[PDB]
Amino acid sequence: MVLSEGEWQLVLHVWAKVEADVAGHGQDILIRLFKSHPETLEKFDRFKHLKTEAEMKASEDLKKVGVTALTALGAILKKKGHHEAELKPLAQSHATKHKIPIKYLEFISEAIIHVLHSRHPGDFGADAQGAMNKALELFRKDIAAKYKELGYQGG
Ligand code: HEM
Repeated sequence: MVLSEGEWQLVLHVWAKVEADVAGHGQDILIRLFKSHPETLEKFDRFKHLKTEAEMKASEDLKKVGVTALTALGAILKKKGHHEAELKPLAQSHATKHKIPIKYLEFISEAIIHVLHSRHPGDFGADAQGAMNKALELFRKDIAAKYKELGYQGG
């Protein structure tokens, strides 16, 4: 739903490339996020002593956090918009425990697009980038609605 079937197919085609190395994609996305938007690192209490890129890549904790997150995103993308049951818990934790504003979900979406293009340019051209942006926009719109239902504006 929402995106066309062709758009979902582009999203899931590049996602299959992510699934060849979920850990490495997760590390690179977090490192890109922290470099581009340094305020985001303050949300990760156990990462503040990781001062260099190589320390971040060596951290098993960071790698596991990234795989957990990308696993949840991949499960959501595979629902092709039919994701209320998957978004509800994610909104509860990110609104009420981790305290993540919707803007930070924009920042990580930028980092996702950047890493996917860096690693898979032949499988992530303009049409696929547009499809993935629409899929992440839908994710962000729906999770922002769930934030409000819980009493959080996410601003
Ligand atoms: C695509 C967007 C995201 C997805 C799919 C995602 C998914 C997840 C999942 C599945 C977890 C583990 C369970 C939980 O506590 O909810 C998690 C934990 C966490 N997320 Fe996210 N997340 C996203 C974006 C973000 C962003 C942008 C930030 C901060 C800037 C963030 C901060 C955290 C933190 C601090 C934790 C706790 C990690 C731990 O202590 O192990 N998340 N995330």
